[PDB]
Amino acid sequence: SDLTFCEIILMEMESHDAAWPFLEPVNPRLVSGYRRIIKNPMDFSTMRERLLRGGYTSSEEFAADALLVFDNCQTFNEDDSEVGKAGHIMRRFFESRWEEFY
Ligand SMILES: O=S(=O)(N[C@H]1CCNC1)c1cccc2cnccc12
Repeated sequence: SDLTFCEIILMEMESHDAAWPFLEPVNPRLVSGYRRIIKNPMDFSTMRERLLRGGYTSSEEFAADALLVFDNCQTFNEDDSEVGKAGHIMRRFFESRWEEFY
């Protein structure tokens, strides 16, 4: 039942308007300084790979990766950058949906 909501909310974040910065890993060959500043990158496809393969034990583990996406987003991107402003839309969305199941 737990991982059924994670399926719903990852589906909902994967198809969200604001999801475009987070759908695929950051390419550090293209984003100068990313490799150095972000110790543990995370993106929605890696969570999808991990969920489909079954690599989540609970909803907490799933939610940690989701929050690491947005924690990384705020570390690397200015709150008013385009990725930044998208990041806040996604984080608020995730925070909300998560709380209206738990
Ligand atoms: O959205 S990006 O344009 N690239 C996306 C598309 C390809 N994989 C990631 C981008 C550019 C610069 C910094 C970023 C930091 N976090 C996420 C995305 C960032």
